[PDB]
Amino acid sequence: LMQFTLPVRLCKEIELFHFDIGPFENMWPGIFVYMVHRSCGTSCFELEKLCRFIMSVKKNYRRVPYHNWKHAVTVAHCMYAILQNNHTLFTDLERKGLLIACLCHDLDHRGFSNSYLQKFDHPLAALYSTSTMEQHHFSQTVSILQLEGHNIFSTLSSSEYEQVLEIIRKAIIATDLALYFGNRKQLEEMYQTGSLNLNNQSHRDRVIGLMMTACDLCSVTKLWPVTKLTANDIYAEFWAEGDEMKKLGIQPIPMMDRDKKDEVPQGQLGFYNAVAIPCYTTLTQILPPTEPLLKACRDNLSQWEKVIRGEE
Ligand SMILES: Cn1cc(C(=O)Nc2cccc(-c3cn4ccccc4n3)c2)c(Nc2cncnc2)n1
Ligand SMILES: [Cl-]
Ligand SMILES: [Cl-]
Ligand SMILES: [Cl-]
Ligand SMILES: [Mg+2]
Ligand SMILES: [Zn+2]
Repeated sequence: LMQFTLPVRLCKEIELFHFDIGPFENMWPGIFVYMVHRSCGTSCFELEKLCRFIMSVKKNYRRVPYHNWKHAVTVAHCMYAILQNNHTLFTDLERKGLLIACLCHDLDHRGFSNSYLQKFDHPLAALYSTSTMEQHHFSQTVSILQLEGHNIFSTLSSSEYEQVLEIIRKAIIATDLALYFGNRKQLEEMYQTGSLNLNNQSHRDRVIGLMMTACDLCSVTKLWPVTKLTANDIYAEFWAEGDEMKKLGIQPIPMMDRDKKDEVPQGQLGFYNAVAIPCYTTLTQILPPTEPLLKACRDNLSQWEKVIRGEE
């Protein structure tokens, strides 16, 4: 067999949750295949179909500051670290489906929120009334799978193919942050009443949802230097959308106004307290080995406070 291998430093550090995939774009496909081979197995996919699929997915990500091919692979690596540390809890189909779900989860992102597409009156908002971009991302995933020689699931039966596509669809739709607030609340009550049951499919669906949120936001779980630089990338997108909202004659929300630039540290504080810490807290309750994500999130929250007090 031709096994995929990484340089020594990458081979060791890829197992850490806070791993950064680096600036060499041409290594990212090899990094993804390595993760698939180790978390799924070397017989999950035909290597030639998987490589053709990877390159079609890369080509349908756009050159935007944050919602780009690097984000896709970074999110898949977070999912890799969760699966390797909880390797008894997931099925064959779930392992196959979830790494692909993560690679495809922001396909053809234009750097604009669902709100902007609705205010602009974009055709996609007419086609998909809720979770607009997320239904588009999944539609792009299915288009790519249906290209000649791109069916990486061609050995599965009809019923198995239908199950894995249904895992991918739910996982991608769950990356809509508007849905996360209700999903984490339900998982929080379910956990505290002792009713959460990982054999209940509708409960698995909620846990995979939260895992997809945790993977999608994993830029706040990196070492401070990575997290700080990545914050510049998301704001570059937010501020461009704010400019576009002003052009429609609409006042943008504060996180999208480039004039409120000096309030970024306080904005981050609110984001960590309202969104990220609760996300990684509930996830650590359900999947205790995902502790290092919560720990690294708390450390970054402390760094932003040190910024606000004018020490950083
Ligand atoms: C997907 N995603 C969303 C956020 C995020 O920060 N959202 C957010 C949420 C709530 C409030 C504010 C907020 C209010 N404000 C008021 C004035 C100025 C600024 C400001 N920001 C921002 C994010 N960040 C991030 C950070 N570091 C690395 N990767 C990603 N990634
Ligand atoms: Cl390169
Ligand atoms: Cl482009
Ligand atoms: Cl085929
Ligand atoms: Mg998205
Ligand atoms: Zn994303």
